[PDB]
Formats: sequence, structure tokens, C-alpha cells
Amino acid sequence: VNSFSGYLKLTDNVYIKNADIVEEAKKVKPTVVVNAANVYLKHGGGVAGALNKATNNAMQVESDDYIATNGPLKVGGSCVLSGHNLAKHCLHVVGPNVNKGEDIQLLKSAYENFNQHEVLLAPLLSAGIFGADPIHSLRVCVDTVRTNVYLAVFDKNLYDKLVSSFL
Ligand SMILES: O=C(CSc1nnn[nH]1)c1c[nH]c2ncc(Br)cc12
Repeated sequence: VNSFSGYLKLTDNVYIKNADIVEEAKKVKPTVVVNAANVYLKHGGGVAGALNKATNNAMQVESDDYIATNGPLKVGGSCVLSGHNLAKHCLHVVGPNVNKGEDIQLLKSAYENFNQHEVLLAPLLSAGIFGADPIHSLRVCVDTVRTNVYLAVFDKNLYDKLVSSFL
């Protein structure tokens, strides 16, 4: 028994709720929150900017030190950094950005990173401003992640579409 509340159960291990990921993290303080990162860990917009803003830019400061030491992530890759005031840890995961021409087949590789963590609060990867179809991202999530994932979908209209079209 964990502390996530109000989620709709999609499968054995995948749950979904119409929620702002920042407001969710602040309320639950999960072990792992997933960031929709880019390879440079430049948190300007979407999940990344909202989480980063909620950390008063501490996420960006930590991220810039990480990149200066390690160089960029791979598309499909991840790193574990601090969760600051939002979570114990933040798993920064790079899904492909369709709006930049990256291979959508890398979305499965991106979701595989979730399997290294027993429980995660996470957004749908590669959707929103990354330009891929959210219905597809949810399907890949369900078909790839085996650990317990709590998906926060910001847009109420999209949430209803995702639930109603879920197979
Ligand atoms: O932008 C995205 C990804 S795309 C999407 N996911 N659900 N609807 N659209 C966000 C996901 N969670 C968020 N929380 C706060 C803010 Br600000 C933005 C998002």
C-alpha cells in the first residue's frame, strides 16, 4: 500500500489520473518522479520547466553540473538526480522529440528506464510538446513498463480521451 490517491487502474501495474505532475509530486513526495527531459537537461518548458520552476531552479543547477561532468544523455536514455522538494529522486528520461525528427521507436527504450524503479510518478513520454501521439505513448508504456507507474495527465480533455480509447 502506497500513498497515491484517485488513480484509475488500467492494468496490473499502470495507473492514471487527471493531474498536474508538479501538484501531484508536492502532495505525494514519491520516491521517484520522472522528468520529460531532453539530452541537454535544459528544463525550459512542459514537465521539465514546471518541475524545474517548482524547485526554484535547483533542478537546473544540478543538471548543468551533471552535463558539465558527463556530457549529454542519449535519446532513449536517463539519469537519476535529486528530486529536490518534489521527490526523493528525479529520473530524467529522454523520449524522442518528434518535432526534432527523432525515431519514435526510441520511445520503448525510453520507457524501459522505468523498469529500474519499483514505483514511479510519471508523465506520458514524447507527448505534449515532444510531438508524438499520447494514445501511442500510453500503449508503449503499458506494453513496456513492468514496475508500478502512476501516470499524471495534465490535460483533462486528453485524460478522458486516453481512458475512453484504452484497449
Ligand atoms: O506538458 C506536459 C506533458 S504532455 C500532457 N500530459 N497530460 N496532458 N498533456 C505536462 C504533463 N504534466 C504536466 N504538469 C504540469 C505542466 Br505546467 C505540464 C505538464
